[PDB]
Amino acid sequence: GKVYKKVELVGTSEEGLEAAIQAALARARKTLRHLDWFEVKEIAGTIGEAGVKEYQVVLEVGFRLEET
Amino acid sequence: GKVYKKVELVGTSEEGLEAAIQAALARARKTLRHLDWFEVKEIAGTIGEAGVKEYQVVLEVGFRLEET
Amino acid sequence: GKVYKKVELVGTSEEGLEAAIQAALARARKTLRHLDWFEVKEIAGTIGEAGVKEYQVVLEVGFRLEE
Amino acid sequence: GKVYKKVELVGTSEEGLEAAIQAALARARKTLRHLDWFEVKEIAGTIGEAGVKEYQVVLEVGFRLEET
Amino acid sequence: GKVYKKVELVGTSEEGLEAAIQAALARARKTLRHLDWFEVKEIAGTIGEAGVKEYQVVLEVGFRLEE
Amino acid sequence: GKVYKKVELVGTSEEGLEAAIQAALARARKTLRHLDWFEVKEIAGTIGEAGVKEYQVVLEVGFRLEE
Amino acid sequence: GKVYKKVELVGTSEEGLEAAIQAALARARKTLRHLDWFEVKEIAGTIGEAGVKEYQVVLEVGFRLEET
Amino acid sequence: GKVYKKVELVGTSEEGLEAAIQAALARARKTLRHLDWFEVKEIAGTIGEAGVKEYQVVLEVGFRLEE
Amino acid sequence: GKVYKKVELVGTSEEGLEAAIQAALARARKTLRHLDWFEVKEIAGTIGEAGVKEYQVVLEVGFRLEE
Amino acid sequence: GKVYKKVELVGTSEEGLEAAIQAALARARKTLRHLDWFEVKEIAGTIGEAGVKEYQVVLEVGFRLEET
Amino acid sequence: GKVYKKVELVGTSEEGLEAAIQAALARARKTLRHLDWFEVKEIAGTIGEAGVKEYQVVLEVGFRLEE
Amino acid sequence: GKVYKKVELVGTSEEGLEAAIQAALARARKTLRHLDWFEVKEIAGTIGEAGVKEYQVVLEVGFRLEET
Ligand SMILES: CC(C)(COP(=O)(O)OP(=O)(O)OC[C@H]1O[C@@H](n2cnc3c(N)ncnc32)[C@H](O)[C@@H]1OP(=O)(O)O)[C@@H](O)C(=O)NCCC(=O)NCCS
Ligand SMILES: CC(C)(COP(=O)(O)OP(=O)(O)OC[C@H]1O[C@@H](n2cnc3c(N)ncnc32)[C@H](O)[C@@H]1OP(=O)(O)O)[C@@H](O)C(=O)NCCC(=O)NCCS
Ligand SMILES: CC(C)(COP(=O)(O)OP(=O)(O)OC[C@H]1O[C@@H](n2cnc3c(N)ncnc32)[C@H](O)[C@@H]1OP(=O)(O)O)[C@@H](O)C(=O)NCCC(=O)NCCS
Ligand SMILES: CC(C)(COP(=O)(O)OP(=O)(O)OC[C@H]1O[C@@H](n2cnc3c(N)ncnc32)[C@H](O)[C@@H]1OP(=O)(O)O)[C@@H](O)C(=O)NCCC(=O)NCCS
Ligand SMILES: CC(C)(COP(=O)(O)OP(=O)(O)OC[C@H]1O[C@@H](n2cnc3c(N)ncnc32)[C@H](O)[C@@H]1OP(=O)(O)O)[C@@H](O)C(=O)NCCC(=O)NCCS
Ligand SMILES: CC(C)(COP(=O)(O)OP(=O)(O)OC[C@H]1O[C@@H](n2cnc3c(N)ncnc32)[C@H](O)[C@@H]1OP(=O)(O)O)[C@@H](O)C(=O)NCCC(=O)NCCS
Ligand SMILES: CC(C)(COP(=O)(O)OP(=O)(O)OC[C@H]1O[C@@H](n2cnc3c(N)ncnc32)[C@H](O)[C@@H]1OP(=O)(O)O)[C@@H](O)C(=O)NCCC(=O)NCCS
Ligand SMILES: CC(C)(COP(=O)(O)OP(=O)(O)OC[C@H]1O[C@@H](n2cnc3c(N)ncnc32)[C@H](O)[C@@H]1OP(=O)(O)O)[C@@H](O)C(=O)NCCC(=O)NCCS
Ligand SMILES: CC(C)(COP(=O)(O)OP(=O)(O)OC[C@H]1O[C@@H](n2cnc3c(N)ncnc32)[C@H](O)[C@@H]1OP(=O)(O)O)[C@@H](O)C(=O)NCCC(=O)NCCS
Ligand SMILES: CC(C)(COP(=O)(O)OP(=O)(O)OC[C@H]1O[C@@H](n2cnc3c(N)ncnc32)[C@H](O)[C@@H]1OP(=O)(O)O)[C@@H](O)C(=O)NCCC(=O)NCCS
Ligand SMILES: CC(C)(COP(=O)(O)OP(=O)(O)OC[C@H]1O[C@@H](n2cnc3c(N)ncnc32)[C@H](O)[C@@H]1OP(=O)(O)O)[C@@H](O)C(=O)NCCC(=O)NCCS
Ligand SMILES: CC(C)(COP(=O)(O)OP(=O)(O)OC[C@H]1O[C@@H](n2cnc3c(N)ncnc32)[C@H](O)[C@@H]1OP(=O)(O)O)[C@@H](O)C(=O)NCCC(=O)NCCS
Ligand SMILES: Cc1cc2nc3c(=O)[nH]c(=O)nc-3n(C[C@H](O)[C@H](O)[C@H](O)COP(=O)(O)O)c2cc1C
Ligand SMILES: Cc1cc2nc3c(=O)[nH]c(=O)nc-3n(C[C@H](O)[C@H](O)[C@H](O)COP(=O)(O)O)c2cc1C
Ligand SMILES: [Cl-]
Ligand SMILES: [Cl-]
Repeated sequence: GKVYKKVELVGTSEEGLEAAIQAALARARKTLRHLDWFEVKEIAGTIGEAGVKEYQVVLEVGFRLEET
Repeated sequence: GKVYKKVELVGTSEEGLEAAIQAALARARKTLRHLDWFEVKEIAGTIGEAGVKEYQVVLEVGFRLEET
Repeated sequence: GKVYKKVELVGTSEEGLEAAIQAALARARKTLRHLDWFEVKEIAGTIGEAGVKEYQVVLEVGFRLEE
Repeated sequence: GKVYKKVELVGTSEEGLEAAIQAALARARKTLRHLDWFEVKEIAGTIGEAGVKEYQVVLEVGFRLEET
Repeated sequence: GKVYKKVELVGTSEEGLEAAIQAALARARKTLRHLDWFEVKEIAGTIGEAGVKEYQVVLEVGFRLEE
Repeated sequence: GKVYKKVELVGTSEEGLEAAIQAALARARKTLRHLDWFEVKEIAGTIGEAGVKEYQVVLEVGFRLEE
Repeated sequence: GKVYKKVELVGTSEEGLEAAIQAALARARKTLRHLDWFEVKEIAGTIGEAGVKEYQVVLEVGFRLEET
Repeated sequence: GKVYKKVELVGTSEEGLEAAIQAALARARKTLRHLDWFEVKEIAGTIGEAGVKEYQVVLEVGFRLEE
Repeated sequence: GKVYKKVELVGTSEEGLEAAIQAALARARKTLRHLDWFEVKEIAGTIGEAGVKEYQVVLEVGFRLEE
Repeated sequence: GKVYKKVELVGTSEEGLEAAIQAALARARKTLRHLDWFEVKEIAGTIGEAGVKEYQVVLEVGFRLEET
Repeated sequence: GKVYKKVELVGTSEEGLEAAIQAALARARKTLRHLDWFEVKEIAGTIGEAGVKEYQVVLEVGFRLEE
Repeated sequence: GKVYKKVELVGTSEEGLEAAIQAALARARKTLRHLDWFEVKEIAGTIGEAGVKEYQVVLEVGFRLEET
């Protein structure tokens, strides 16, 4: 009778992969409660002159639905 | 003309798989209208002393979007 | 040696998953011989006012071909 | 960095595949802002007396999340 | 209690993707009854001098089994 | 810090799917400690005169490794 | 224009993989006309005292449908 | 003992899917010889104010290697 | 009732694919009992001056767990 | 016939992804010999108040079997 | 440090699977240097009156890029 | 419209995952123009006495084709 929902977010960062994920979670945190877990679905990114411009990490974020 | 949306839910139950799915659908039903179909994506669970503690079924629920 | 064929069937039931599979196999059994094994490919279903209306299980049924 | 969300929509149309996609995006457009890209996940459809009755295209639509 | 079968067909057409699907369905329609839905599994094709010679769409066609 | 191992087991049962999963876990539990979670990878089975003879559920069982 | 059907067969042989495929095709050609191509989907087998007992190759066989 | 190569190209077009595929093949055709077949791997696109801005079709193009 | 385990092995051989599989099964046979079936998951290999140096077949081997 | 075995491990770490992998491999190396290569299968993690609590990386580790 | 490229080839042969792979590698080795490994992605073929006419093996060939 | 090509590279590095990606892009950048995006397909590596010897990241690099 616990139900969870998963939403698909993409985090981005110039710094690295961890930072990309943290960006997604940090935005999730602002409006969604009872965030429990995340799964990484894809890693992609953009390229510029210095190599990687932006890391982009597609993740599913699971959280418990409040009842009623 | 019709457009549907799919949301990803995870039902849980100590009783069985069917019970887990029904849990997800019961919760969806409280706030969503025109639920039409579901697809099971993963079946997993936690383990305790008596075996399966919790069945967890990841499912996509599809429903028809109302008009604007 | 022997050759098998696999057919793709979808069983449905209001009772449960097992009942869905059994319904597919009970229909296969009516016309096909030497049914050996099955594989579940998808589980889906329809929704009504009581929750699950119909469980739908898509399976591949393997059977030995007669020469 | 920026964060994006992906939602899973299913467009339908009697005309063709392109019209199915457009139907989804047209409905997205009514309530969502900063729609950026889409990915097609499945193509399916229903069958009637004249062949295809309805094309159905399951797509993920990605859009930029606004701040705060 | 209803059971469906799925058959795997490949439609081809020089015109386009829709026309390839319709071709598969038209041929199905000739001999099969209670065709309900289809799923597209692959899109491929052959190449000639003017580009696409033939669109080829692999689809699964599902239909209700009589009894 | 903590490291887990996953092992791939196949439970079987004539009764149903739940009973199959439990059979795997029950056998795991006899020799392995700190069983935490499982994932179902495939569902298959054998066919006899009465329909399903045996349900077979392939699962991955994860458990915490001791030091 | 032309429409093909794919059927899923499993060829078996104690000799090897090629022989398993050939067994499937040989049986196909006994009742099916206009066999064009095949795809290998899985390779499996049984084990005995001398190693492999039986190679089993699951293949899709494609053939051109005739007109009524 | 013929050998083929596959290259992965992405065609784009504002008009439709077919047009996107044709655009990739038209470019292929300029520099590559013995183009035989293609496979569509993904369909995606960009969104603008009028809906689809750009259809993008990722496809593998196969062609026979000369000696 | 019965429970099986699957272990993931990689056979190698310079001779061919069959020989690669057999090498994995011959080694399994040394220490494991009640080997029943195998599934090939990947086929890969290394390249040398004469072409294929080593065929590598990744397979899951299934066997019945004793009481 | 060299023969290799693959075992499926999950590494975890609060630091990052690299640290999670290294944890799995450090534990592997304590009891297993001739560790050759690894493949990452999934990246997931748990969420806490500061974002990522735990990175979890599922990997397959391949090693050469001795002989017996 | 090192960077590799993978190209996708399709070998064909009337003889067997092994000969199909060897053909792709033999052609690779004429123009490409530092060929290291290969992965088989698909196995297919064409059918004629004696059964298999042509085995076709899709493989990725990996090789180390020079300076 | 425009046409892009994707090429499949494998970047390696002893330092980490990011470094591996950057190595691939740095080598692409030497000879290819209009590099736009990348997709990570696999993460693997080799194992030595100190854990990870080499991180290996298989990625697809997309770039816009010039006009001929
Ligand atoms: C938070 C959440 C789980 C709560 O779900 P919930 O219990 O159903 O609450 P909701 O607000 O979604 O209620 C459903 C809404 O859709 C409407 N709705 C229900 N059926 C509908 C239908 N078929 N067609 C159109 N709208 C429908 C309901 O009327 C309700 O809207 P209302 O409040 O204006 O009346 C859900 O809204 C959610 O997951 N939001 C997205 C989270 C997210 O991704 N945020 C970004 C994080 S960075
Ligand atoms: C637009 C959107 C991105 C904004 O995300 P957001 O910043 O999280 O804003 P939301 O409206 O979803 O806010 C989260 C809501 O869920 C509630 N909520 C948060 N955690 C919850 C939980 N665990 N359980 C239940 N409810 C929860 C919040 O209270 C809030 O609802 P409230 O305003 O009634 O209090 C998001 O709402 C969304 O993606 N909507 C769906 C878009 C869509 O697919 N529309 C159809 C297009 S055709
Ligand atoms: C019901 C639903 C389909 C209706 O979709 P909708 O027509 O877009 O209605 P929404 O409420 O989602 O409208 C979009 C919202 O996102 C906001 N928004 C639009 N674009 C945005 C963007 N780029 N960034 C942030 N917010 C945005 C809109 O302002 C609007 O919120 P507002 O009313 O506060 O102004 C959708 O809200 C939904 O699927 N909800 C989740 C259902 C769910 O999972 N419930 C739990 C069931 S167990
Ligand atoms: C129409 C259909 C669903 C009906 O299925 P059904 O009830 O089993 O009817 P079938 O004709 O297939 O009956 C089984 C046949 O196989 C035979 N058979 C049964 N087991 C067998 C075995 N193990 N080995 C060989 N033959 C066997 C039966 O004897 C029977 O043949 P018979 O009437 O000559 O005695 C099924 O025949 C079908 O899906 N056909 C293909 C449809 C298709 O794809 N057409 C092209 C559309 S474009
Ligand atoms: C050969 C084949 C392509 C021809 O297809 P076809 O043009 O549709 O011809 P069919 O004989 O299958 O005709 C369809 C049959 O199903 C029946 N049928 C149609 N719809 C049905 C439905 N909804 N429910 C039950 N039966 C149905 C038709 O009445 C017809 O049977 P009938 O002649 O007794 O009236 C197809 O039968 C086939 O692929 N057979 C299997 C080939 C195979 O795998 N053989 C083994 C090789 S090793
Ligand atoms: C043969 C096999 C199926 C028997 O499994 P089993 O019934 O659990 O018997 P095991 O010997 O593995 O017993 C479990 C061991 O793990 C230990 N163990 C249990 N839980 C543990 C934990 N969480 N952390 C660390 N160790 C644990 C037990 O103490 C026992 O070890 P011990 O005998 O040193 O005390 C199993 O050992 C196996 O599949 N082996 C690998 C086969 C293989 O791949 N060989 C190569 C073929 S080429
Ligand atoms: C039972 C079965 C394995 C027997 O296969 P088989 O040995 O090839 O025998 P078939 O009856 O299929 O013979 C092939 C038929 O297709 C026809 N056929 C062969 N090549 C054809 C072609 N290229 N185009 C159209 N028809 C063709 C043959 O003429 C023959 O039909 P006919 O007897 O009317 O002349 C096969 O028919 C089958 O799998 N049927 C479907 C089983 C099923 O799903 N039943 C439903 C279970 S609930
Ligand atoms: C056409 C094609 C199949 C011919 O392949 P080929 O027979 O090997 O011919 P190539 O020109 O590629 O020869 C290999 C080149 O790589 C070089 N090379 C070989 N090994 C190398 C290595 N390990 N590291 C770096 N370069 C190497 C060779 O020196 C040669 O270059 P060079 O002529 O400057 O000395 C191949 O070049 C190709 O598929 N090109 C891309 C097609 C394409 O996608 N075009 C866009 C269509 S829209
Ligand atoms: C740069 C690139 C996009 C340009 O593609 P293009 O427009 O086709 O230009 P190409 O040089 O490849 O032209 C095709 C070549 O293949 C030859 N060719 C065409 N068809 C052929 C066939 N069927 N068999 C053998 N060769 C063929 C052409 O003759 C031409 O070679 P030539 O100039 O010696 O006459 C393409 O060459 C490419 O993607 N190269 C690889 C990029 C790469 O991965 N580099 C490493 C980065 S780390
Ligand atoms: C190291 C390893 C490759 C050696 O495999 P091996 O050559 O088969 O050696 P094993 O010890 O496993 O021998 C097989 C065992 O299973 C038993 N056995 C064989 N068949 C069996 C069966 N069908 N049912 C139950 N037990 C069986 C054998 O009796 C033997 O145990 P015993 O020594 O008590 O008699 C293997 O044990 C292994 O991969 N271990 C796990 C490594 C691992 O993941 N460690 C954690 C790293 S972090
Ligand atoms: C329990 C377990 C996690 C403990 O792993 P561990 O810490 O590595 O302990 P192990 O017993 O496997 O130790 C590794 C063994 O492999 C041997 N070994 C190490 N590298 C080897 C190699 N490359 N080749 C052959 N043998 C090797 C070691 O010498 C040791 O055997 P030994 O005690 O006879 O000297 C592991 O053994 C396991 O997962 N067992 C299988 C559990 C299982 O599936 N049981 C059935 C449940 S129903
Ligand atoms: C050998 C190889 C690795 C060397 O890669 P490289 O270091 O980039 O060398 P390239 O020839 O590809 O150099 C890039 C070329 O593309 C051109 N180019 C770069 N960006 C481009 C763009 N955006 N649009 C069009 N052309 C472009 C460059 O100008 C250069 O061509 P040029 O020498 O005529 O000026 C690469 O060419 C390759 O893998 N070739 C294919 C190998 C193959 O499959 N052969 C068949 C084996 S059976
Ligand atoms: C992409 C998609 C997938 C569907 N999958 C199923 C299915 O799994 N099983 C089923 O019975 N119906 C399925 N349907 C049909 C729907 O459940 C439903 O009957 C149909 O969309 C009509 O919806 P509406 O009456 O609300 O307009 C699917 C429909 C779509 C659009
Ligand atoms: C991503 C990738 C995948 C590889 N897969 C295999 C494998 O399938 N089997 C194998 O024996 N070697 C495999 N290798 C190892 C390489 O082929 C080779 O042994 C190693 O990269 C040394 O090459 P180098 O000397 O050119 O640097 C793989 C290497 C990489 C980079
Ligand atoms: Cl959502
Ligand atoms: Cl290339």
